[PDB]
Amino acid sequence: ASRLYTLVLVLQPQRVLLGMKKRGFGAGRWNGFGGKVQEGETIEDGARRELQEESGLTVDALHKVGQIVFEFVGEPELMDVHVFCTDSIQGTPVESDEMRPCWFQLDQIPFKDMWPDDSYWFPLLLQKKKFHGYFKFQGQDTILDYTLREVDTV
Ligand SMILES: CNc1cc(N2CCN(C3COC3)CC2)nc(N)n1
Repeated sequence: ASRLYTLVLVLQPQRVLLGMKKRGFGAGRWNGFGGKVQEGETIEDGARRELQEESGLTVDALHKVGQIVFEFVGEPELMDVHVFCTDSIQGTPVESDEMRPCWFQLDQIPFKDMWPDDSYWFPLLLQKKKFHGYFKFQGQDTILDYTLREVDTV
């Protein structure tokens, strides 16, 4: 049993957009934009919805780039995160109640202030490789097990 989540990375030739999560799960960490997928919407619809809610941005096309499954010790539901990237965005990002957006140069990604798993799979995203990952967490800071592979179909 798993629950569906989205994650959107706006990746342009020299920069990537991240948001500082201001409240809730993962507050205090930079991340892409996203959240739970709702009943009645497709995964990609939910990714666009969360991007708009969290940054005001809309997008022409979202591309599937990864899937990451998370186990949190003691939590019954696996988190199934579908990761999307886009290069063309519509609008200028603006702060929301959940997210403070900032562009980062591709050699200045703030890994120490991101989810620890990003350090493993974010390079593959920047290298335009598609990937499947699995990370088992104890709490929010400690990776106990993980797998990571490149795939041809996300
Ligand atoms: C547990 N490791 C994670 C999890 C994660 N997501 C889970 C939570 N999710 C939504 C819950 O509100 C945002 C955002 C993506 N993103 C990243 N980069 N790493």
